[PDB]
Parts: sequence; C-alpha cells; structure tokens
Amino acid sequence: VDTCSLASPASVCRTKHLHLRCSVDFTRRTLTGTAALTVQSQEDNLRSLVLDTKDLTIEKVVINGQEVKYALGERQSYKGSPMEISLPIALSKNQEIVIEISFETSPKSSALQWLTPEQTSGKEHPYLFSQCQAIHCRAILPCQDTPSVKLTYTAEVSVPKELVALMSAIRDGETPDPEDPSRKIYKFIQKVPIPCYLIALVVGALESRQIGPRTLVWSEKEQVEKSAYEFSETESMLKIAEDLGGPYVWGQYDLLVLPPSFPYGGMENPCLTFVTPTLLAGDKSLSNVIAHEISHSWTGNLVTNKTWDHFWLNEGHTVYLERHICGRLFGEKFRHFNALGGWGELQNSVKTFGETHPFTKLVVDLTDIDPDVAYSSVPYEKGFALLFYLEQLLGGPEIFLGFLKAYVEKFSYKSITTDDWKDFLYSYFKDKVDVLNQVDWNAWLYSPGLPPIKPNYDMTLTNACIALSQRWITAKEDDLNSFNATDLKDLSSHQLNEFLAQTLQRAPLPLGHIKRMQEVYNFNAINNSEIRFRWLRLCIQSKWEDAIPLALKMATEQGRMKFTRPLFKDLAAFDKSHDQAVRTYQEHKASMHPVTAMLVGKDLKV
Ligand SMILES: NCc1ccc(-c2cccs2)s1
Ligand SMILES: [Yb+3]
Ligand SMILES: [Zn+2]
Repeated sequence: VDTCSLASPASVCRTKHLHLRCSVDFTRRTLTGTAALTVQSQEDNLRSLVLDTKDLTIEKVVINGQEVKYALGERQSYKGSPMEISLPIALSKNQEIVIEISFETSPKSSALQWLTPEQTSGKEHPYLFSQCQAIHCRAILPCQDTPSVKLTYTAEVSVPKELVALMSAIRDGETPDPEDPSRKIYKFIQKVPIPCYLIALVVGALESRQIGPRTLVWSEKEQVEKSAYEFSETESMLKIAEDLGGPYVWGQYDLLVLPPSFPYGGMENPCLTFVTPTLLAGDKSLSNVIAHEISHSWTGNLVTNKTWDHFWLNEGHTVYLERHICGRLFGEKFRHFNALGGWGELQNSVKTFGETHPFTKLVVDLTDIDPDVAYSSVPYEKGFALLFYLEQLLGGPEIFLGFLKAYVEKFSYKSITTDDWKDFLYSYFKDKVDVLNQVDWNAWLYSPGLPPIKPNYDMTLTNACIALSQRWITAKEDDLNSFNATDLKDLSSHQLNEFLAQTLQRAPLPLGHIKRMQEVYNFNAINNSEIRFRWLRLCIQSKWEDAIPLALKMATEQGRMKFTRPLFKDLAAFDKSHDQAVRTYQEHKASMHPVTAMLVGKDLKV
C-alpha cells in the first residue's frame, strides 16, 4: 500500500481513463475545468471512494448527469487533502462508472510554474509548465495519485491563441475555441496506460524542428537551432534502446527544452521528454541525460514502481540502460568511466546524509516523508551499483542484458515491487541461484551506507583524472609553477569534470592552489554546466571571494536543483557569502519553482 497517497488503493477501485477538459487562465494563474475519471470497482457493494487533491477548489461532482455528495478532509501537509465521493448507486466488482469533477487549481500549485514574459526567452509571452513526479499530479486534478494505477488519457486544452499547448500524449489537432475566439483548443490522446505522475503540460510560445524520423525538438525560437544540434544523437540512442529493451511503443519521441528554472535534468514524460536547457553545452557532451530519458520509455514507463518506496526500480535500471547506450556509442571503457563516476556520486550522497541515514537505503520507507525531501542520487547510483555487481556476478553485460529485456517484457504495463523484481531475477537465473544466494540481500536492499561490495571497474579513462587531482592535492607552493595549460590537453570534457569531482572530494584546497588553477586552466571560461558547477563549488568551499558573484549568478540564472541547491548551500556555509546567499534567495523565492523554493528554503534554514 501507498503511504504517499490518500486515495482508495488499487484493490478498492481503479482509474481506467481520464478525460481532461480545461482552460489555462494566465491572468489568474489557474487551470479550470473538468476531470472525467472512468473508474472500475474492484469490490462488491462499492458506495464511496477517495481521491487525492492538493490546493484544488472543487466546484461540483457529477455522476449520471446529477451532482453527488463529496467532502474534502483536512490537509495532511505535503500529501494534500483527501476527497471522498459518495456514489449514487452501489457498484459491483468490475462495474465501471464515469465521475466528472469540476475543479480549479491554486496559483501556488506545487505541480506548476507560471512564468511572466520577462522570465521567458522571447520576453513577449508568459509560459506554463508542469512537473508531476512524484506526487504533484494531485495539485492539478483530483486523482488516485499513486503509480500503482495506470490509466489512458484524452485531453482538450484551451489557451490564448498565440500560444501552443503540448502534453505527454500524441498531438491530436487544434481548433479555435467556440466559447472565446481569442483562444485555441489543442487536443491530445495517450493510448498507452500510464501512472498519473507521467501526465504533463506545457503552454508557451513554442516552435519545433525535426531532428529524426520520430523526433521533433520543441522550445522558444531562440533555443531551437542550438537544441536541434545538442540532441542530434537522439534517433541513434532510440535504436540502441530498442535493441536492448524491445520495441518502442509510444509512437513519437519528442523533446521539449524548458526555460532555465526546470527543477530536473530531465522528466521522461511519454512522447514528450522535458529537459533542462543546462544541457546545451554546444558539443553534445551532456547527452547521457537524453540516453537516460529515452531508457525510461522501458524502465519506469512500461515497468513502473508500485510505490515510491521502490523508486530505485525506476532509476537504477534506467541508469543501467543509459550507461549501456553510451557504452555502445563510445565504447565499454567509457561505460566503466561513467559507472565509476556514479560510484563517486554515491560516496558523496552517503557522506552528505550520514552513513546510517534512512535515505541511504535502496528501498526506503516514505511513511510521513515528503518524496521531494527524500530525493537524491541513492536510488540512481546504489540502484545502478547493485545491477552492475549482479552483471559481473552472473556472467557479463550480454547475459545480464538478456535478463533486462526479459524483465521489461515480463512487467510491461504493470506496477511492481522490489520483491516482484527479485522473484523474477531468481526465476530468470534459475540455473544461477547458488550464485544469487551469495548476494547479501538484506544489506544491498535494506541497509544504509555504501553497498557491502564494490563492483570491478576498468580504470583506463579515470587514471589521468586521479593522477592530476593527486598532483594538486599534494602540491605545495613551490609546485604551483609546474602546473600548466598542457596538463589538460589530452583530457576530454568528461575527464575534466571527473578531475574536478576528484578534487572536490578533498575540498577545501588552499586558496593559493585554486587561484593557480584559474591562472593555468581558465576554468572560469567553461560554460559546460557540470564542469562550471563543480568548479564553482571547489572555489566557494576553498573560500575564494572572487567566486561569490559567479556562484550566486549560476545558482539563480538557472534552477536545476542538482546545481542550485548545492550552490546555495555552499554560499550559506561560506561566512563571506552567507548573508548575500540568504538575501538572494528571499528576493528570488517568489519567482522560483515552488518545489525548488521549498527545498532551498529548507537547505538554508529560512
Ligand atoms: N524522473 C525524473 C524525476 C523528477 C522528480 C522525481 C522524484 C521522484 C521521487 C520524489 S521527486 S524523478
Ligand atoms: Yb617543495
Ligand atoms: Zn530517471
């Protein structure tokens, strides 16, 4: 059962379909309309059901063309308010009914960010985007806000006519709005049953360019050309993901490039992946994020975590396929390079939280925990580490990829637990149960800290990062002269980034050393967001005051929480930048993403 949802569980009733008819009111910052839920009973004599809501205004509820009784319970913090509906007629098991809810969103909907024209690229039009994962769909429309339920959906969205609506669904036509000629209705169908966290919407001055046989890239006109180039490997990645996971079932694979305040690297919304513009490095070097979102079309979107306690299933498998696509594009040594990097990221997470912290568990218990608060690299990297370990245990990538294909096959269109996964692992590897019984299951799955066993990693690409980093850490003042631009001449951007990651793990370094890095390596000039992030962190942690404006600038000019949160934290911990950091947040707080705002607030203790 889903301790993050207040709705009737899948064993009571099931949403089969949503028809959403709504208007986007930019002047009031509200979404207004009707959510018509097709619900199938799972019980005999069913007379009421409960739905999640969060900051919604319910006008009325209609069943069989008549209003029915409903009530909203007390707010339970981040979980929202439960809405109990009284059914006009007892249902028997498997009976279906349509329930039509008239509702309106609040401007503070934790699902939405409303952008004024000045917050956009074009400076002429406002912009709306949604982010439902994990439990924010309830802040757009009443629903069983649990990934244990999969529904199809259709939608009609009315918007000022000069703007474009897109959703996680096949685009199904536009027409002027018969109730308002200043408006267009855009229509959408999603024929593949999805968890409701995969529902997404964007409204803005959007344009598109085709980059492959089944891919259009979407953004404001100012980002289109750059985006078309950054993501040109997309078709290639799909073909590799199709080869590894099986047929791509979703029709198209489009990309939406969001304004800079999108809180994540990516969101695997079906048909329309959302990405940060912080990927636009100009050389495709951050394309692993595309590989990841593509991979989700199997791991996460076909096979879905039953509850957020099993989030690792979504993330760990997706990181595993991601790394396989990049290994195919750039070679097995590179797969190992990124795998070993990921391990480093896991050391960081475990060290940040504390080696005994509950959030360092692979399977977590989210009872009274806000999933946004619990979110970290753990399910990603501990998840991946288990799978890489098992890969090496059970006889290599080729063998384990067979299990991955069979696993997707076996659980398509379903929602599963860690036990469902493990049961199927044992079934599939029935001739290797003696080997699988060597795995410390309780530790891997249920204990905090780093995993009991570290996988084996090829070192070829990593060595030169470690060596350079060791030169800087162990350098004294009379060694600083020996450093030079030519040190970097054989390192790709991935290696520079790993070099900085290596060095960041022993930060602070002496201030003199950092100043010298700037002198010889001119890291200030790199706009690769991953490199710049780690470099600015190293500067602030080593107490370089020159870096304070640069860090404040990055933290606020984009809002990818991966970058913004640790930047603000670093600035707060540094005494010279503390007050400015707090001030800056307080100034930007109202125009930030509502989730980013909330979490940065918690990080800063404000
Ligand atoms: N898949 C990209 C994501 C965006 C937000 C996510 C969360 C998962 C659990 C709590 S927040 S996962
Ligand atoms: Yb010396
Ligand atoms: Zn993911």
